[PDB]
Amino acid sequence: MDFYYLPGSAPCRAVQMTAAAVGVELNLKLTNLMAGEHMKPEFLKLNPQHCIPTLVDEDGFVLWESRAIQIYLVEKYGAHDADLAERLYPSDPRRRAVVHQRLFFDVAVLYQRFAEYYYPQIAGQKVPVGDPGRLRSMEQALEFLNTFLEGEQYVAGGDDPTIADLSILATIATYEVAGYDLRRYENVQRWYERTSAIVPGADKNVEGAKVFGRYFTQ
Amino acid sequence: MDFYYLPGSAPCRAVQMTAAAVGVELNLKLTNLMAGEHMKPEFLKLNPQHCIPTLVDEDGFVLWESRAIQIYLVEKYGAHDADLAERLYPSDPRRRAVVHQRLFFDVAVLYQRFAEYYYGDPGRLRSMEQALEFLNTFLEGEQYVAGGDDPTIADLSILATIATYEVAGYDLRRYENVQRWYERTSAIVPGADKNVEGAKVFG
Ligand SMILES: CCCCCCSC[C@H](NC(=O)CC[C@H]([NH3+])C(=O)O)C(=O)NCC(=O)O
Ligand SMILES: CCCCCCSC[C@H](NC(=O)CC[C@H]([NH3+])C(=O)O)C(=O)NCC(=O)O
Repeated sequence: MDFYYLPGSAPCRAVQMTAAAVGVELNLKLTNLMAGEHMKPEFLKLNPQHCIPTLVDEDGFVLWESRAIQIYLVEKYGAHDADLAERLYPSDPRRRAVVHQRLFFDVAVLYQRFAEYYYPQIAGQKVPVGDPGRLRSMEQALEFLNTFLEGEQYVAGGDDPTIADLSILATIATYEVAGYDLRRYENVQRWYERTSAIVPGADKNVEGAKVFGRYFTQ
Repeated sequence: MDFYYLPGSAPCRAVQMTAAAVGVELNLKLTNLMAGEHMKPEFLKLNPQHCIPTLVDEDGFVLWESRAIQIYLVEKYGAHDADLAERLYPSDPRRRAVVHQRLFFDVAVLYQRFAEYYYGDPGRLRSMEQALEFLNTFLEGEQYVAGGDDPTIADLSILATIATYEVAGYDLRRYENVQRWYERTSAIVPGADKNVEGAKVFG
């Protein structure tokens, strides 16, 4: 299964952790966005949205959006080990719904506000300062996460990490390398250390996040 | 089941079409954001993220994010009509993955870039038009946004978003597949008339 990616990319790292959890080996295909490798006609024919991660499965089925890939990996490549799939992606509609809400929270709030705050600083114009409104908004996202984690081990509840933990762990590791002091959010920091110590593929998350630190050397 | 909403709100409209599709009646709880009703302690106790739509089911289960609500409605209520549930939310992992990708596309790209442009910047406009072009491309040779022979919850979500584009004054006929899908899907999806009317009257 071909996996078009960059290690620095949070959503790519979420997929790497999930593939590790379900015992899927990914054929890693570095996709240099700066070089426009995602804009090559062969890539566009696979994925007209020209984005990473992109997964191409054994039949040539092409999928993108990291969290859609996470669910697909569990349902198709994990579900044989029923207990494992249930831990990663509980099927009770209430439990499933909380996992989904946290995944959407990660894409549209937690990672979205990270991008809105930092991307203008580290790319394009490279604005020399962060917008204070964008900072407050981002801090509000961290505050939401901190609240979700109050009296809970994991982001969507459960006795074990779910795919929501894996997605948010990719995101939070990116906050860390950006230089955000997560110790401001005690539950987030506690969860971050614990989940980093136990999840499959945490090595890919840690090393890839360090790579993304290349945007933050100044 | 209690539905905390505003009539003009896209994600609210998406949930309303989905409830209609599964034959669920919603107890409407108008939640005025400009009036700060989402920041009242009663609401914050239900939903610390203080956002609408929020659903409270009979058993006291609280849920937010429209697209999570959509899935919940199908899984819990749609499942009483097996063929219906499979039309709205196909179970095959590949088919479901496309539905999921389209739902995430809607929140993070299509609606996101709409919000960035309308809530006029040349760069923000370009980014928004790129999202419309993506949807236009997805719809080349497909009746529905995630494929399939019938509308899925991804169609319903994107219908709510696209109705907001229309009322904001964007010329959707620039994206032929988008306009074609929008007019046709609006004609056949139960409650989709109310979607456009709600967008037009309150958006
Ligand atoms: C500013 C520093 C660099 C940040 C890199 C961000 S990750 C690369 C980016 N991918 C995404 O943002 C995918 C997000 C998507 N929501 C997911 O989870 O898969 C991309 O392919 N972008 C190219 C494109 O979409 O055209
Ligand atoms: C005239 C209607 C136009 C304005 C409607 C905007 S939708 C209201 C907004 N809700 C959301 O953006 C929820 C988005 C979420 N992605 C979903 O799909 O449910 C909100 O509760 N915002 C308040 C908050 O989050 O604090």
